[PDB]
Amino acid sequence: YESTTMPNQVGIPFKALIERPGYAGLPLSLVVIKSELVPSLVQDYITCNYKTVVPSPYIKCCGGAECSKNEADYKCSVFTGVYPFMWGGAYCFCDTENSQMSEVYVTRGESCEADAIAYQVTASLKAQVMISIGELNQTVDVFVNGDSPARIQQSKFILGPISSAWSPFDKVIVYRDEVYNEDYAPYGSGQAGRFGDIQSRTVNSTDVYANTNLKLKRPASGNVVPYTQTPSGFSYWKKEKGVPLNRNAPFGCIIKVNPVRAENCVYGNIPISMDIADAFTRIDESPSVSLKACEVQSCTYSSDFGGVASISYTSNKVGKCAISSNSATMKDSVQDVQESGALSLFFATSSVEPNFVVQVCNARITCGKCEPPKDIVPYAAKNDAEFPSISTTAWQWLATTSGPLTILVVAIIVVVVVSIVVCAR
Amino acid sequence: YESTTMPNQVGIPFKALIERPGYAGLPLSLVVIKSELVPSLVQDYITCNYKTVVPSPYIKCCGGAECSKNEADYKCSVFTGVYPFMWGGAYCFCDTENSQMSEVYVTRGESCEADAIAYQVTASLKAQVMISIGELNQTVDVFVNGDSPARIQQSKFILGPISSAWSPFDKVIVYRDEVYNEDYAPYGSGQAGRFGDIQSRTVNSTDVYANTNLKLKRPASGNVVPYTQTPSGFSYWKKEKGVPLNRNAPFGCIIKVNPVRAENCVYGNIPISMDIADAFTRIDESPSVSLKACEVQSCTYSSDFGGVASISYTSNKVGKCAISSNSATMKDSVQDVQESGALSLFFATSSVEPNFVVQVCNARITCGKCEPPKDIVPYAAKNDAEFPSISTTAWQWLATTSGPLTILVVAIIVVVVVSIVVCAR
Repeated sequence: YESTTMPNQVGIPFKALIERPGYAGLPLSLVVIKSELVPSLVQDYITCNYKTVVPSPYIKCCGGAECSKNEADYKCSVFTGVYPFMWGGAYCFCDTENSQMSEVYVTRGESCEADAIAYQVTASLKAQVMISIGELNQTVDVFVNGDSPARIQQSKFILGPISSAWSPFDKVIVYRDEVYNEDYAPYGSGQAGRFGDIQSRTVNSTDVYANTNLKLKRPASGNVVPYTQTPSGFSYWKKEKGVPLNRNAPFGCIIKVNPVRAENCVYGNIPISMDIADAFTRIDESPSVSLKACEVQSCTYSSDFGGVASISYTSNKVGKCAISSNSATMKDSVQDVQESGALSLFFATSSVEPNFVVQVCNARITCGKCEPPKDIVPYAAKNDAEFPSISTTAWQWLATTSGPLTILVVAIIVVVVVSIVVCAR
Repeated sequence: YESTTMPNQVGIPFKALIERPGYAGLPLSLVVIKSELVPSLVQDYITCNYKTVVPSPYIKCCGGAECSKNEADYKCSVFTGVYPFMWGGAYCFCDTENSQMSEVYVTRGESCEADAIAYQVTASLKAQVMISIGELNQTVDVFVNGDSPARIQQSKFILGPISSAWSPFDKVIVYRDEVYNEDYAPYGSGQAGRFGDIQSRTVNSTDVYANTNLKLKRPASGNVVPYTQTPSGFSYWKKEKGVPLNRNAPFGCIIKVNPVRAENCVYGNIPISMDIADAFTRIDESPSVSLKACEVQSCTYSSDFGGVASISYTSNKVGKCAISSNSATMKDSVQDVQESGALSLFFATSSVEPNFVVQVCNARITCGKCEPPKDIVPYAAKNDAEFPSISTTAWQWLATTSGPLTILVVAIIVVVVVSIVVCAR
């Protein structure tokens, strides 16, 4: 009826036949190009550079009062008795009792584009599985959250859920220069010593709670105002950034800035179930097969590339099987099996599972034969290897263990016979 | 300097005046008007009921054919046997091969009032504390998550981070009829049930992911569409409705649908900090006061009734004190304290706690001394008493302890003296 389990390993082709036993000529081959973690996020806050503007002095003649102008953030000091010799910038009768209301306020800049936006993510899961029925070749982007029915030629497929070990998208900070992996503490901006120095709740909000330092002083000379002014808090963090969000998470996950998602993430197993029409008329042709052989060539060390085996056989009929299965990996899944069919074929599981039981229909054999030698005489035997595998020499060396055990049976007997005499009376 | 943990109880007057060493006036009285859970949600989908569309069946003479437009949600049935002879609407050359192509599809109309939005929430808790510096009476919306400094009326406040935070919200579907607590798994449509089967994310496009059922079957008569439809899981459930999240909520929380907040949620403790700096004259140059005593009027069983108590003391000098304590039931906190004797005042004892700690300036005591007997014992009092308190009944029970102690001292004697005889030799 249904139901196989492929692991989530990308670019390796898996073959499923299932509806009921027997062979089909068109079977389902499916490959995963990539898993894709895509955000579903809450914007915690936005922070950005701000334009703090310090107006030059406004004077109020012969005794002022404090600021009762307001804005998004304001600081205000009232100096009294100012302009003691003046410069003719008094603009008053008074000079002995004038007041200067000095003022400063914050305004929010135009650098609030994404420089920087704090997100709490939990990711939603998206696949790019490539489906090949052997007559329509398409890949389709589709969500894997629970049950997901998809129909191609009115044969049912259900893409099941992927078991994610972890996702790279957490508390992260995004500048527009580059996604960056960096945690924050909530409501941590508007303060010094912690990330940010300005908090704005949404991008449209024209008012901000900002923290900046300014030192205003009174004039005391024939020139006109002393003040020292330090750069903005946000401007200090602009330089710092974070550390890149492009190499975080172990087990794949390449996070690329512009799609805002993480490609080629290998995690867990994907159950898949399908009801697919492969009857047709059964048999769908099953050639009986003879003279089954395994040639292994092209043996050169490495394992980050695929297997290269050649399988020789001879057949007594032409027909189509769906081979191979999962006990090995074929290039072709819709495959014409003919008389005298020697086939060099490509594999891709021969390093997760170096053993492979290659079938051509019903008939089958076991390979490989190429594995690192070390004895130093060549020795290669699968599926268990003694480290120098199963060989004469290994057996011979192992024979040590046997020695105490054999003598042990004799030892008991000699002890016993003497005891029988004592007991007898 | 600062810093207490108050419980969040609506309407309780909490008195903090912990400030630097030296007498520090102008106390903080703070009442909590409401806590306001301000949501921090991600929208999972938008769902509303739908407008089903038939574009009129298009009929084909001399052999039929199937549909060859398709839509996200579509149905196609080819009726056969339709019009067995030209019946008066056959519209056809052939009557042995008269077939009708029928098609139907659902679109979205957005046909709803505000029913319904599906959100994953965890809400953040924000307070609406009402704060009185004994100089002004004012309220402000301020976060109690994270450190949040603010200076209001020339006195510093920090509403600190939360001791613990909670919302009864989860996966919720907020109808305009009443918020209802419902579980669901998004992107899981496939079937005619499931809450929120219609999922729509583009509000600029008619696409919806849904699963629906439509029954269209070949009629044999010249009367032609059977048209019976068991609808979507959202629509099917819309008559049935969910159950309120508004009928139940541990620890306050009155949950309002349209603004999306939960008011007066007494969950957790709110840590508070103030540095008050307003002076006045510090020290406050207080009247010193002696003989503090408590009269307690009106005492029976547990009630929510207000306190009528009087304190007798003697005072010397006139000045302004900051009262009280850390826990008290007086409504005063700005009080001009003058020469006095018995001074009757109103309290909220048995409406904050049965214990009440009264201060007048530097001197304080803890009162009262009521607790009615219920065994029934003759005298019942608090607050370190055994609970029946020291009574005859208490004295007959204490006498337990007496029994072993007499016999043990007399037992030691008998044993130890007999041993001394034997030992002498």
